[PDB]
Amino acid sequence: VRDAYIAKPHNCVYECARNEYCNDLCTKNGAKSGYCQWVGKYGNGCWCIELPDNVPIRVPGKCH
Repeated sequence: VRDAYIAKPHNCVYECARNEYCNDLCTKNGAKSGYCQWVGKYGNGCWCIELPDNVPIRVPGKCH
């Protein structure tokens, strides 16, 4: 498992303003929990704790 921003195609974060939305989306994908986290290089995205290894995460690069 890993703590990271969960990703949607192609290498994009799930935009957010509310922590509960991210907790819902993260735990629905098998993570322990999650919250909304600002990142300059990406803005606000959902950050998941204990996300399963097989779930795609944001890595450096361009969202497209």
